[PDB]
Amino acid sequence: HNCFCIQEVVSGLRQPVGALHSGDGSQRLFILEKEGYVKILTPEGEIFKEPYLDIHKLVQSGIKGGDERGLLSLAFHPNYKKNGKLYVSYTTNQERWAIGPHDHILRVVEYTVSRKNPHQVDLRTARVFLEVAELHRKHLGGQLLFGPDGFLYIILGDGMITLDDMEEMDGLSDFTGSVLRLDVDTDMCNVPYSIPRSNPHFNSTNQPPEVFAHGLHDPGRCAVDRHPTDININLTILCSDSNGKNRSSARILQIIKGKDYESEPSLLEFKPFSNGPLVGGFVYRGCQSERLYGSYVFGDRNGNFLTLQEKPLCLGTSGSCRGYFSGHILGFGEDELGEVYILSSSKHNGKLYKIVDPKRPLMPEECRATVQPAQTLTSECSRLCRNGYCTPTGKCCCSPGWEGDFCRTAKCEPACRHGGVCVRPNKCLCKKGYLGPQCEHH
Repeated sequence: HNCFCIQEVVSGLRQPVGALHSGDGSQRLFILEKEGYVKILTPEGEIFKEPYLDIHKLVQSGIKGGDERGLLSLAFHPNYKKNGKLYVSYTTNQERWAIGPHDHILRVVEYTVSRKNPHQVDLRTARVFLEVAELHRKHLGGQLLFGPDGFLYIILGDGMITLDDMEEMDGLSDFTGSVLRLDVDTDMCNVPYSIPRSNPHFNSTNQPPEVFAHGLHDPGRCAVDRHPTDININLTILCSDSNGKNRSSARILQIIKGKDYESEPSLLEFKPFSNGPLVGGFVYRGCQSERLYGSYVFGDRNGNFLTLQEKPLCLGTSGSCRGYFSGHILGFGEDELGEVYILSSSKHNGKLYKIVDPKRPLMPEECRATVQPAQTLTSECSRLCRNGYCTPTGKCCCSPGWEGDFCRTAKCEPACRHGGVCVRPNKCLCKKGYLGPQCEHH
């Protein structure tokens, strides 16, 4: 019969959680390691010695078992090629919040690539967007993505947070179990992000404006469809929810183009799975396989695959085109060419497997993309905007006590006198003979 093939691309990874591309012409594959590493895979086939991101000490990763505490997701800005903007979701043990009893906080942070190195990011550019208190080490979610509408979606799990401990607290979270929707493209320096005008709860200040839809418990890696087959819909995220009590179910969320949402869409739930919890899914929109195109592909820990109503995917080890892998499946991946990957470790050594349709060429003629080697940023907010941050749109925002177009001039709120010069915020250089923080005493 007609099966597919898993092909070993590279090995020796430290608990691979997922893989994605940057959407910038270069065909780099960014592999995320649970411990708080991001590693680059060149289209030639190397893993660059130096990691793209090493937020090592910041994250307390999961030791062994049913843990879920490492690095969670990564998303590149749709305009990354011009603004070098990352977004990362991870778990940190390092805060002094006066919340009381809690396990950790789930942080969502943006970053920027170093202007003097396209293959590594500078840790100074870190900007927290969100921090979410957590009580347990399961049902966390964390998956990040950008819709074809340009907004950032954060998919957050249950956290196993009961209604007890919800009220029994000077609150926390209330973003948990929801899909958030954020407009990152802001010109306003008052906030890290803007609320989409079409989000429900845009005004009504009694429900959170960031919450686009709720009802999620333990979501897997959710399948994200950017070309939904239903003309009416323009983005579809479909999640496998573990539900906890093995009552596994699929929840589907449909985003409609140019519609001002009255209230939240319903997380439409159905049960097409016969048994067992899945790691997650992906929608294949690649070039290498004609017949797979469009199929929502879901998989479990052991390596059993489905297609949406569930139709199994055999991986016939026929001839030399294998179908067996080592250990269990941990996450999934995507090419800049649309080709899909599976990641699995044994429990050092982590593997990366590409999916291949044996009925079609390995590297087919119409699938070729002429590679564009990655480049340093050239934007005006780059190499000019000093002292303060630099929005995804290019608007240079100033850290307190700086003003001007590029935060070049320094502010002095008590005002420097006697021919004094304001050099840094409230710092003040006086001409000989004058003393005091504003040169006020002679």
